[PDB]
Order: sequence, then C-alpha cells, then structure tokens
Amino acid sequence: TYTTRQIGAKNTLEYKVYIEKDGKPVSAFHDIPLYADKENNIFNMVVEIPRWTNAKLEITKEETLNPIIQDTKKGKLKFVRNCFPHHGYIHNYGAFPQTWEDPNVSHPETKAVGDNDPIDVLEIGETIAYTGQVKQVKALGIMALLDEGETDWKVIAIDINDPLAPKLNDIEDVEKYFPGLLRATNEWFRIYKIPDGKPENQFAFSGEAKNKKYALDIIKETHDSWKQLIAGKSSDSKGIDLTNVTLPDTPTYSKAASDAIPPASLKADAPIDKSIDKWFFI
Amino acid sequence: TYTTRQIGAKNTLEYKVYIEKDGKPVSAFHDIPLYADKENNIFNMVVEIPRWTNAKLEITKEETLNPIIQDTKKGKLKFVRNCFPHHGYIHNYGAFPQTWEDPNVSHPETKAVGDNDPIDVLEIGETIAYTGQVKQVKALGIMALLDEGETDWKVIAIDINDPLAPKLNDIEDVEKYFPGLLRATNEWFRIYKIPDGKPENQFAFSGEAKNKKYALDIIKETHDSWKQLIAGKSSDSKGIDLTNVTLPDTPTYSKAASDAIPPASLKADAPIDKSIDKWFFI
Ligand SMILES: [Mn+2]
Ligand SMILES: [Mn+2]
Ligand SMILES: [Mn+2]
Ligand SMILES: [Mn+2]
Ligand SMILES: [Mn+2]
Ligand SMILES: [Mn+2]
Repeated sequence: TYTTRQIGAKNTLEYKVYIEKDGKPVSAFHDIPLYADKENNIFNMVVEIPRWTNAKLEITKEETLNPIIQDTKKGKLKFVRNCFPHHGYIHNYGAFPQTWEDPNVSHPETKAVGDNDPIDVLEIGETIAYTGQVKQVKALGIMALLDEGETDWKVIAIDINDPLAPKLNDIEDVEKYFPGLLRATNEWFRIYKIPDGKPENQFAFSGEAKNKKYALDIIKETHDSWKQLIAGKSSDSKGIDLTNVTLPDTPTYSKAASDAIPPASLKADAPIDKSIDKWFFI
Repeated sequence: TYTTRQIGAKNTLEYKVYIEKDGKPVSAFHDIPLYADKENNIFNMVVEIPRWTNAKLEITKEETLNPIIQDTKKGKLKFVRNCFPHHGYIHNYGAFPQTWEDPNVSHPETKAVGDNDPIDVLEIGETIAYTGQVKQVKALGIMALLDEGETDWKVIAIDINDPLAPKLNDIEDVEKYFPGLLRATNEWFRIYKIPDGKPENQFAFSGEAKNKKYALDIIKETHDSWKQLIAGKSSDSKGIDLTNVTLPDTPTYSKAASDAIPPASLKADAPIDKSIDKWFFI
C-alpha cells in the first residue's frame, strides 16, 4: 500500500513528499515497480504535479530516497506561468519510476541526448491527482518532445479507475473522447517556457502522438536505461542518488535509508506570490 | 474604504459575504455607487467570482443588504463545470451595483426581457480577485449574451490598477494585448451550461464585442432601470430586497439594517466535491 509522508507546508522551500510502502519511506525513483501488472501493461505512475497547479514539483535526483520537492529559481520556488488559454499544468503530471532518459547517448528518434530524468507521464483522467500519489495507469500513446534540445518523451496515459478507462485503449481514443486535448498538449509543451525567456520547444514527428505499441517500446527502452543506471553500470550517473531500500543486489542498496527519514510534519499550504496569477498571451 | 465581512465557510450554504463601508455593512446591490469617477468613466465593480473558480456566487437579491452567497439548484450548491480548454470562470466575474437588467420589458437590441440581475462585468486583469472585493474599473466594450433566452449583457472591463490599464482604452485594445480572449469569452458563455444539460447559449450581433461608447450606453440604461426600481416604481420588483442604508430619499431606506447584521465568523474553506474536477470536452 502506497501512502505519503509530508514534511513542511506546500509552497515552501522545506516542503518534501516521500512515498511510503507499508508506512516505510522508499525511493520514489527506484523502489516503486514500473509495472503494477506486467502482463496487462498497467504501470505505476508517480504523480508530481496536480492538474491546474503551477509549482514545478519533481522526484529529486539529488536527495536520498528521491522525495518530491519543488524546484528553485534564484533562491525562490519555481513555478510555471499561466499561458493562455491554459491554467498551470493541463494534465496530472508525473513520471514512471525505474526509468531514465539516458543523457549520455543520443536517442535516434529525436537525435538528442535524454534529459537525465525518469520518463514523463501525462495522466488525462477527470480527477485531479495529489502530489506523491502512486496511481495505476494504462498507456495510450507518446509524444516526442525536445525540451530545450533534450529528448523528453511524454507518455499519454489514463488512471484505470477513471470512468472512461474501459473505452480508452489506444491513442486514437484520446481525440475521440477528449477532442482538442492532444493539440493543446502539443501547444502547451511548445510554449510554456517562453514567459521564462526560453525559446519555443519542438517535437519530432511534427508533433504526432505515436500509438500504444510505440509508447511501450520507448518505455521499455527507458526502463532498460534505468536498469543499467541502478546497477552502477552507467558511464556517468550524473551524481544521481541511487540509494534504495528494495533492491538488495544493487551497489547502493541500504535499508537504513528508510529509517533515517524524519517523521511527517504536515503544515497547511503556504501562500503563493500573486505574480503567479498572471496570464501570458504568447 | 470598502472591506468584507465573511459569515461561515466558503463552499457551504451558510456562507455569506457582506460588503462593509468604514466597517459597517451596506447593500452590495444598492449602496455602492456605480461611479467611482463618472466623467472619467471609472466604475466600482463588485467581484463575486474569482478567476479559475467554479462556485456560482452572487449578490443575492432576496436577503437584506444583499450579501454574496452561493446560488443553489435543487437544494444543492451550484458550481459551474470545467469546459475544455477552460477552468471554471475565465475572468474575475462580478457586476456593477445600482444597475438592473429589467425583466419586465423586452430589450430591443436582444428582443428579450432582462435577467433580473445587476449588469455583469468581466474584469480581465492579471491579478485574481476576491469575493466581495470592490475594485475600480474601466469599461472597454460589451457583448450581448442571451442566457437561456434572457438579456444578459457582459461588460468587458479592466482594473485601473492593472499594469496594462493605461494601454487599454477601447475594445480593439483587448484583442491586441489579450489575443484570443474575446473569442474564448464568446465560446465560454455559449457552452458553459451544456454540461448541466442546458442548450448552447447565443449572442446578438453574431457575438460582436461592441465598443466602449456602446458599453457606456447600456450600463447607463441599466443604471436608469435601477433608479426606477430603488424608488419603488417598477411594475414588478420580483421580491428583490430593496433595503439600503445610504439612500435616505428612497422608501426602503433603513438605518437599522446594518447593525442587524451578525459579526464576522470566517471559517476555512469547506471541501468541494471531487466531481467538480471533471473537464468536459463539449
Ligand atoms: Mn519529469
Ligand atoms: Mn522537460
Ligand atoms: Mn523530462
Ligand atoms: Mn450576475
Ligand atoms: Mn446569466
Ligand atoms: Mn446576468
């Protein structure tokens, strides 16, 4: 059973969310199995950012057990700006654990090195997710985002508990039940960083969302890269903390890491600067 | 100076927000001057619904001093649904006090009776407003919405404190600085009740946003409709509570109504049913 342990108040620099397995903190990056059901390709998706929020929360590569923490910018919290007609993130945003976009080699489909992070997932169900949630999802497709020149695949998925889950089985079903969502997805990822002064992003395949079969192949590739990484066999792990508490045959295995985590110290959400309210027309 | 007096928790039936003038409650409908600066065309806007929220809050016509409360439908709190790509209301939504869409006469521009409510205002500034807030705005234009067959003008305005206020003078400036907003506004008002099982709404003039001069004329007409109403001269005031504490020459003036209001009893927001998360693709 997966639960969360929150340190601090949301929207503060001290805020951390560890994922617990039977009450014990585990690595959100390495200890959560990629598959909830291997035979049926049902994946475990770690949610970082709830739909319509702005905080750039992420499984941290630099801290032990990789808790979800907010990224920083010039000493303060990092937030994505609202880009008309969108409000914050337009998907329950997260990643699949036990995956890695290898930054050491150039990926052929995109002709660029990976972004050094677990593969990303866009969960399109109706219910807004919570930070640290581990939900079970079906893969529907994938888009080849080049984010600031780096391979940055976006898997399109749906929570198996969603009322529409039974009807969503491949990429064509997203346009059938969520018309316009894919085009908006393409747009959002192209322009979301422009308010921060970054250039517009680009997609391979002219922004085409590849199907489930394709998605599964890429997911497997990123899972294989993580297998090499966690074994300590990457040519360069980029200082990522590979500490884990469920993989005994790995060099960085350490059960005590779980017991070192401070107890929950939940505090109510802290105020977010009103500047984040701003709607950008770009 | 205008402040707010909150009773109960947001998202509850007991929730009320009274507008105070120098600490004393006044009618949000009748006691707040329409004009902050008449000759410069600056108006006082009463905010009911902050941008990106769902609750259908409104200056209530049938309670003394007309506090803002949440509208209901079949005994349950009324919430507007999310219509892709929109999240809740896409503007700081409110009304102009001392105005009334006369339901007793068919309006010639729209060929329909008014909706019995003060004239509506869509404030397009960057900052998210707060319920019960009294802000000064400039009128830029107006759209003739026919909401469920009733005259329902929507004034397009900007908070004078907005960084872009000095550059926004007429309706054309909205397209320049807020490209796509007018089109999305037309769409929003046409489709927002479809998730509730209601027909698509319609606009007069093919949805054209009339200019500042046109907007001023309609605002003034609704102000005149309210002058007849407050004087007790309407053929049918529809049970509207006309009690006021600042208009001594009106029949319903009452210098005791203000002190009859209970003191603030602000509570934390109550939870909103998770079904309100749902994004409708209609
Ligand atoms: Mn990521
Ligand atoms: Mn990225
Ligand atoms: Mn990424
Ligand atoms: Mn109204
Ligand atoms: Mn209406
Ligand atoms: Mn109205």
